Amino acid sequence: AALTRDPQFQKLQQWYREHRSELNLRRLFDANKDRFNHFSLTLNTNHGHILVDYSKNLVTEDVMRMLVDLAKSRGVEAARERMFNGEKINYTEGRAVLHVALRNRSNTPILVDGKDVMPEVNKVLDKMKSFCQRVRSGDWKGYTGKTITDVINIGIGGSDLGPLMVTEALKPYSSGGPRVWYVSNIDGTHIAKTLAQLNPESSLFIIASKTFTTQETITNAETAKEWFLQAAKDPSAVAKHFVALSTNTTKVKEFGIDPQNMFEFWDWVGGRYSLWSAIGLSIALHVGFDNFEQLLSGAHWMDQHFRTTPLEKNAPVLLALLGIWYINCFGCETHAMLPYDQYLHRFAAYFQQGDMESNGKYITKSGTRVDHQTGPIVWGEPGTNGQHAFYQLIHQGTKMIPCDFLIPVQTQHPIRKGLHHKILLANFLAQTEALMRGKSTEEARKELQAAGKSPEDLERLLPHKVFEGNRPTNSIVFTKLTPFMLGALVAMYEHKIFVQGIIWDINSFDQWGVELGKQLAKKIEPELDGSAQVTSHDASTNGLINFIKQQREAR
Amino acid sequence: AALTRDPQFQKLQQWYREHRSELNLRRLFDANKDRFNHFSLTLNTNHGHILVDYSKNLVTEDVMRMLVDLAKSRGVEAARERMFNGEKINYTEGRAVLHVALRNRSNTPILVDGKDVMPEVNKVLDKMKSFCQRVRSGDWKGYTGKTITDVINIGIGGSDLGPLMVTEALKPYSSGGPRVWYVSNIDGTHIAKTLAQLNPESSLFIIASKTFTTQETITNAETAKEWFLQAAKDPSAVAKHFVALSTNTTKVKEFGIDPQNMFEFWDWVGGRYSLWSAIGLSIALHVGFDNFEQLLSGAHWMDQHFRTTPLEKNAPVLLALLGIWYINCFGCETHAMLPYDQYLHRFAAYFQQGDMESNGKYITKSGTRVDHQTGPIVWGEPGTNGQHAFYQLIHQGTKMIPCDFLIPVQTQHPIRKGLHHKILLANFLAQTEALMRGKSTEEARKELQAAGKSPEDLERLLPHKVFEGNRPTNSIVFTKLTPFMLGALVAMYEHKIFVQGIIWDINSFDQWGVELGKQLAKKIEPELDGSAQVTSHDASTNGLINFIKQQREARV
Repeated sequence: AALTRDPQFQKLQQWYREHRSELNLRRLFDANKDRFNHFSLTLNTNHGHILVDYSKNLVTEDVMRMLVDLAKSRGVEAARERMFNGEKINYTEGRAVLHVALRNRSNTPILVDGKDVMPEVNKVLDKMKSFCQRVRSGDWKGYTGKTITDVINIGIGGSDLGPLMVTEALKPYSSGGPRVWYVSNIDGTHIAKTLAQLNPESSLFIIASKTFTTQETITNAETAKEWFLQAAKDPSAVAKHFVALSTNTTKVKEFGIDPQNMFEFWDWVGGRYSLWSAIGLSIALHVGFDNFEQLLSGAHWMDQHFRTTPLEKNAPVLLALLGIWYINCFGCETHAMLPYDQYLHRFAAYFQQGDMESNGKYITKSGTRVDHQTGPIVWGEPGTNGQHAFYQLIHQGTKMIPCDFLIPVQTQHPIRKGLHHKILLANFLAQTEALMRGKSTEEARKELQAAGKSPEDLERLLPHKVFEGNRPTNSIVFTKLTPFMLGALVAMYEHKIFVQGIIWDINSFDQWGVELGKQLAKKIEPELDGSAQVTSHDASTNGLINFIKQQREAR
Repeated sequence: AALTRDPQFQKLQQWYREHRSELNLRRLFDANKDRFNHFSLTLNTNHGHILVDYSKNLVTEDVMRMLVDLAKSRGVEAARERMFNGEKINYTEGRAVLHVALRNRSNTPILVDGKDVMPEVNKVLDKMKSFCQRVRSGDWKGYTGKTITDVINIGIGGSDLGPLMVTEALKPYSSGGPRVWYVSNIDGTHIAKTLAQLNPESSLFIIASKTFTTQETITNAETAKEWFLQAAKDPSAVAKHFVALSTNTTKVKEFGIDPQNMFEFWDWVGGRYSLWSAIGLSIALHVGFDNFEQLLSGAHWMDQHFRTTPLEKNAPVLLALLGIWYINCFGCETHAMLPYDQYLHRFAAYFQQGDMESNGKYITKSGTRVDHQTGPIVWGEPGTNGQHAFYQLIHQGTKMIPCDFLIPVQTQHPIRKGLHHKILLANFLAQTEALMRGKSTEEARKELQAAGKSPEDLERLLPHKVFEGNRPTNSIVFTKLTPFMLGALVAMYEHKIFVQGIIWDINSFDQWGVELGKQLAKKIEPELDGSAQVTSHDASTNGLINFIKQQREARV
């Protein structure tokens, strides 16, 4: 595979083999009072600052130089320029990759097949702006003349997670917007418990699907339409309550949707990179189009940082390189994302798709199987909740787990004269400090002596109180979680994922790994009907089906 | 460490090194038509069946025999008896471990320090039952005479995740109950956005904390009380709107809650095993005490299954042992929990605490450091949501990831004549089938040719379309997700976690690993006040603090 043959990767591996044991964070900070200055970035966006503090990582200046040289050798800059120039870097599908065009606020031309995409991007943005104004102002009325109070996004995967994450994160910016709901699961619970809380006269459904043929989304859409028509009766009323994020005019019109309420996007918009497109309509309806434009502007700011900053000071690049170090040298399977912000409670889940569906790959550009690890398992929960759930294992288990800790300096809810946010910040800071410093046997012994423990009780408890430390983290601190700053943060991680994929020589922008499950599910569906025993699969699948059929009519 | 020195563990390791390359699931199923019958367990709880199908695991009869021999050699059954008998198996804290007493519907005595705990367990349950009836019927009035419409649980960790997971999972059973809200984060967003939606006249706050000193919970509770008194003014109205769940009668009274409003629990109830106790009050208020009693009864059934079933047929033991195989022989860091049930959307998050805080440990009972892996990282989202987020990596990444797939046969919402649930079931079945079978080069090439790909295009795309398969799963299928069945399933995983901890020789029931972060936060808190530079820590902590102080003033 390309990475394993790269001379700069081999140099990194040799250094790791020879020097792993000198990487102790306590000793590194004790020997370099300037370590924070050397291993951190501060970004002024003009709409808030971002501090990316990567100094609590198991790195030295030589490691960082070797990592930057790996990015150079692996062609990160040339690949970045191909993306931004509209070249077909999604090579298995033969497609451009242009989520950066969706937020290209400068309107500099970006050509695909010799034709600028920016007029089409802006035409859809203009359509979104108009529609948002009409819905939010009460100009758009339902079939009985009432204004829209609830917007229901129906979609799966990329059509769901991004809009949900963003409307959750930007909830304070939604005064004057309708409530938003997200239905994604095919499990009938999801639509059924949603519809039970809604009034058909005042509900607007957004059906998010390029093809308008996606099974789960279209089944949910058909269930919603049947519920709506049970109240409204008139098929012509559907066009007041259903819009589409799609390009299938024929199917959208067949569904009962006015084709002037189809909001288009393009094949170079990957679903897991799509919240910046028409797929973000529910964001713009909830927080307003002006705030949606701020979100796009933040992403655009970070796109420029990624383009113009030397690799050695380029935030997405450094985040990516640190991840390569832990994955391909230390062997860490996972990466935890730990935002100390309840509004960001769905941020880790969003990057589960963005990161894992992008880089959970094993075939390289040349068709050759990787002989190294690729993308990690991403997971996490907001702090301080996660601190009371699973940090026991991060501190005192047997796993090395790189963690990104994120927090805004300024809270959206400065209640109690700032007391809650003060405590939140103190925990944010203390947890990374604790992971780095640990607590030695001698330190824990002193504490036990002071508590008045007998010699026997002390020796018995002492090892359990030791924290080995040396557990690395990134801390990402930003002035305030505004629409613009959220866009910059999401884009930062998008480009991190991109850089990692280039280094691994995989395609971050396809997803062939989803096909086999879809094919097998289509074969099983018809076999579940009827009482006949199924014998057409392996013995486990058959046994499971036959148990399902037996238990179907158990009271 | 004990596990590493165990001869049965060594035999398991030796077999793995010699035979690992022969474990291919296609070939195993092709060679043994009875594989599903030999590698599955059916339980009839009398309140639904549970099929634990472990046949899509990289195991043979000999592996399972060696694993059961390991459980015997590590003393699993004797340790189980110590737990059920009230012995102080939480040995670093000198405590009994008796969540099984909280749901002991049989009322057989369980002694701690020579006294049966069941009378006090049942006294608190009776108090819960009477309180729930009064609140739900409207007999309990707020300070202006109105009935309670909203119950707000304030707690974090073990005082939050269980009650939240269960009330989410049992939402169909909450007709006639008040709305429930969970406030847990110290982040002021959490309480602020909740209080903005509530009327003080009709809201009941439940302050849940084992010691009643958790900083987050008491701060949130004080903020709620301040908001409530801004409307009510009169301090005696607090007794109509605030109750406590705790072990610390003194700290609850110091907070100013009426002693008759305290629902007690005990030191031998771990927080992450506490939903079965007074901590479950918000469950009982939302779905009714009768449904809470069914939840307890389900757990009690599974406790008895775990206690009375020979190891080779014992569901939590087998799940535990399959996990040991993947963790200590294959080296898998993680365990994915994938319920195909939207109501179970917080089940994996609950077992992040239950599993990782229990078994994320590194010191053994003798004080020796482990020289082997312990607890895995648990993660997951419900199907089919997770399927469209991260299954790409499970199918075609570079990681081996044991997955538990769970589903009820019968849906709570059989809409469209069962169409949605038919599709959900088909995906549940197809995903584990796909993970097992994969798709070979030869098979993928045939598909590309039939689709009419040119030779150039076929050869370019072909490797990307291959699925290596051999990815193991458990499938756990149960009749319906009722209160009883949820109780049984949660207890099953509690006992899995217990068995693994005994095998690893660690204490599943302490949590000394949370102390250092708490101590360091208490030191940083006063340093954040005022404008002075901080220089007292390592350079990173100092630099982060100083950036916070700089940007605290910034006008965006």
